[PDB]
Amino acid sequence: HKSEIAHRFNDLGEKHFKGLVLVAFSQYLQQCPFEDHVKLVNEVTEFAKKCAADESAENCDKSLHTLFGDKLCTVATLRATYGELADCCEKQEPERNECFLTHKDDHPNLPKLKPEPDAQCAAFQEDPDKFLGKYLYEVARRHPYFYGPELLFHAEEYKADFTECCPADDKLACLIPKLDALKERILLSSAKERLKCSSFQNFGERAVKAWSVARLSQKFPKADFAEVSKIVTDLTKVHKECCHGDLLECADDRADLAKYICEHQDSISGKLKACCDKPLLQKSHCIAEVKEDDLPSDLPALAADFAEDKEICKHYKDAKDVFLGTFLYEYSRRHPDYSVSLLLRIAKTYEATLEKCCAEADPPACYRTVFDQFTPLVEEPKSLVKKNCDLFEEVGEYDFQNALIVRYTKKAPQVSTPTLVEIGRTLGKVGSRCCKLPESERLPCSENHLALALNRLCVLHEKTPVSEKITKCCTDSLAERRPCFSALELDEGYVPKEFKAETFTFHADICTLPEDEKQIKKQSALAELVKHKPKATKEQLKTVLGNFSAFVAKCCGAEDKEACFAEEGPKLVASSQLALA
Ligand SMILES: CCc1cccc2c3c([nH]c12)[C@@](CC)(CC(=O)O)OCC3
Ligand SMILES: CCc1cccc2c3c([nH]c12)[C@@](CC)(CC(=O)O)OCC3
Ligand SMILES: CCc1cccc2c3c([nH]c12)[C@](CC)(CC(=O)O)OCC3
Ligand SMILES: CCc1cccc2c3c([nH]c12)[C@](CC)(CC(=O)O)OCC3
Repeated sequence: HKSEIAHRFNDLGEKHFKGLVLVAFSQYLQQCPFEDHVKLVNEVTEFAKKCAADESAENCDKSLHTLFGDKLCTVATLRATYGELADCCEKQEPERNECFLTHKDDHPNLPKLKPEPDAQCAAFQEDPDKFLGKYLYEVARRHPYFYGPELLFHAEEYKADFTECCPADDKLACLIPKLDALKERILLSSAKERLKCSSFQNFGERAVKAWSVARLSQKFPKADFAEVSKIVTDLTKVHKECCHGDLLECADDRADLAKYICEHQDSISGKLKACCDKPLLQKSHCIAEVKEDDLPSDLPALAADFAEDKEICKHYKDAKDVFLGTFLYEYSRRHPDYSVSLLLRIAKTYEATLEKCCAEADPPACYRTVFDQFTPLVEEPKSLVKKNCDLFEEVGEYDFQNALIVRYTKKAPQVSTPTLVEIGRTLGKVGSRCCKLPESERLPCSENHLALALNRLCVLHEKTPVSEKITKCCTDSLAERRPCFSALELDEGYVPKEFKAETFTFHADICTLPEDEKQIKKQSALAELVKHKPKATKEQLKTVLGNFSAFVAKCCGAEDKEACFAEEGPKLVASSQLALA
């Protein structure tokens, strides 16, 4: 286009344009205040309007990365606050943008955002545009790979909560359960999209395509191969652009894809009808989270073409990607009861069987039993989901999380206590989400969400690497991640952590904390116990943590809380060392 910025301005409209630009700037430089960003946004928008008037004007010819990057480099106190990004500003495009992306920050470690119901309603009423603008800023700078359009969607849910609850009788009780519900949903979108960006970064575009072929085929089993090809291609392009900070390009293609899917919903899925009767952002989001379609009656038998056919080696050798693509498509349609990564593991085994069999003297007799190689791949995760859900049903979320914190601290004791506690808690929430579902949905839910949690762990590991075992699981294979982490056991080389009694010391401040924040503190001690006594059994550790919980309960219920913690605390810390031998 003659002017790219004018094009995107005209298409998306001013409101979305300004939103997406705000988000973009908030993601790249997370430390600058909100009012500085507002000024950058306004300056870029004014330029787009000026360009939209006369597209042949000076500088309107420039690309989006040129104009956006130029703008980023004008920021006050750039070299001081972001030395790393200021190094990029000397470079030209496309080198500069690639430098910007390289030096983004997954753990900015900003202050936690408390929902302050009284004061936020006041700020909402006085200036809603500023208030909702601030929400975009605050979420974007804490989640640097969030997809712009999807954040704009969740901003409308946020606004809708504050219109409903601020005029109402009780401000907190209306708003708090809605805001925590919106948090959960926002965190899930973020986790999914970060996995897609992580898949590009670590494994490449081919990996994103294959994941997407598997998932879309499951969701849209009645869509023909060429239809799924079209959608995955466009979707992969959306992902690539949103992950590489091309937010205006991302919003446009994402909107076109939603439009396309809804134009052709009769040849894609019958579950899209309600999603397609919605406004722009609502529609895109609904499609992305649409339930799987019912299995077609006429799904083909696969043994003939993929196991029994006599010229598979020739067909495979002619074009591997097309042949395996076709296999993955067909096998994924008929298996909505498998996880995405299981399907990719099965495809990898299919490939491996043909690589082996087609080198042997009589290939067809070798590859005749190829589908039977899948049996042990299917039963391994089916057992672990049944085992863990049985455990979760028996003991509940808190004890299940503790079981996993012990499990993972033994695997990787070099990881920081906060990270181990975070990952064990997140992994435990998969039990509460998935084990309650119908049993045919348990496996996919579980493994699909474990992947999100493990990718979080892997991203944290890129920042602060501590363990070669984690690096191998994170970097070797996307499909093998969850099995790789499961296969890890206690490393027999790890030196048990130096005993500091201060680590296991509690005080009366714990008593006034919320129940979640109490658990976290106990769970942190649990991790530290494992670090000091790595060979202690899970039953020993559970028993000792029970003694910690009882101690905290009695002293928080005492007349003189601090005298109780001081007297009873050292006794418990000393005896607990002996109980963990
Ligand atoms: C005002 C409090 C609030 C309300 C609603 C949603 C959220 C989300 C968050 N806080 C919310 C956070 C931070 C911005 C939570 C986090 O990252 O821990 O990440 C987005 C969803
Ligand atoms: C149908 C199978 C298939 C086909 C083409 C490319 C890939 C890649 C993969 N599978 C492919 C994987 C998983 C997504 C393999 C892996 O990491 O184990 O990541 C690399 C590209
Ligand atoms: C166009 C709608 C859409 C269609 C089909 C699959 C997806 C997926 C997504 N959108 C999809 C998302 C969200 C779950 C990314 C996004 O937020 O845009 O991530 C992967 C799967
Ligand atoms: C190479 C990565 C790849 C992996 C798994 C399946 C597919 C499919 C494709 N690529 C795949 C294509 C092949 C035409 C789209 C494309 O890349 O042009 O269509 C859907 C099936």
